Amino acid sequence: GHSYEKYNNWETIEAWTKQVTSENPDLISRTAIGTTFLGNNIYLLKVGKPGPNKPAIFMDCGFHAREWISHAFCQWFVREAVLTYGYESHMTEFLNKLDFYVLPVLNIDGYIYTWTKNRMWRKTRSTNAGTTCIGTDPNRNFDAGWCTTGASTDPCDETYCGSAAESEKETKALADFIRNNLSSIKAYLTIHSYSQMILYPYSYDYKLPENNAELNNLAKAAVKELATLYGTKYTYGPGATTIYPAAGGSDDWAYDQGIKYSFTFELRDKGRYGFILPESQIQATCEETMLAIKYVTNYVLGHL
Ligand SMILES: NS(=O)(=O)N[C@@H](Cc1ccccc1)C(=O)O
Ligand SMILES: [Zn+2]
Ligand SMILES: [Zn+2]
Repeated sequence: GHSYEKYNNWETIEAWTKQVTSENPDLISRTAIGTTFLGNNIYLLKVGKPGPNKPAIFMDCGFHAREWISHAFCQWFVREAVLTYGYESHMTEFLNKLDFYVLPVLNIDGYIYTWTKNRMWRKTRSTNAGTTCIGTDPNRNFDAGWCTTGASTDPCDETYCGSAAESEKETKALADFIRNNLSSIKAYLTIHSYSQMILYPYSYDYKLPENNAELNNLAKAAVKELATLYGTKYTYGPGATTIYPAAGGSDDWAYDQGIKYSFTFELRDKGRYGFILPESQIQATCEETMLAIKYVTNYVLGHL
């Protein structure tokens, strides 16, 4: 049984992607953009009312297997889209004028493993040459200063960069989709936890994007909007100096493809529960995060 206020296993999220699409055919379609290491379908939802030459926003969740609140958020976003369409003026305008590509779980194999064997697993579940250690960090596997600072060359490490950029089937699938839809995708949003941040480029080096002032102002305003609901305090800024330097991240890669609005969200909390955020916080976390996502979306729409 699926619930938006609980953490759902992969079988349940998979079934949900089919059911939410069949229940909302005028607003949602579903495709698979590839398969994981273990052969699971990587589902992607296109959320929006059909129309001509619509720009798009791309949002993924579940890069990191243990960050269960991320997976919950992508589901919550779709929940909001279908529930409030027609009733809330902004969400309705967004869905009428833009498409949201929502990838509810990227690292499906890792997610399954957090349910079955090890709640604190992070990486994919692929093999590595010359060792029995498993997995690559998907957020060190993109072609963005690949395998330099904040990424490990050791396959037994939690930030292992992989054998090559896009070595993982999952990251290759996501990068292929973005490259194939680059002319329409205007913003890239990638949802993680924890530590309460809105990050933008760059993480792979201490450098700033050409539109730094714009991104800084946008992130600042999104954080302020998020705080209006429950007073939850987020920090923001370029990744390298706001959290830590880390190469091979998808947000930086997406930005370097020309997607000018590229953000990594780190959701609740600040470490009390960390990755094992209780189910009792799903609602509040998702609702406040919606305000930041809607703020960013509204900005993108008005600055086409
Ligand atoms: N969610 S997290 O704890 O893993 N934090 C992220 C931070 C991060 C964000 C953007 C680019 C590189 C790194 C990570 O991939 O390390
Ligand atoms: Zn993460
Ligand atoms: Zn709501």
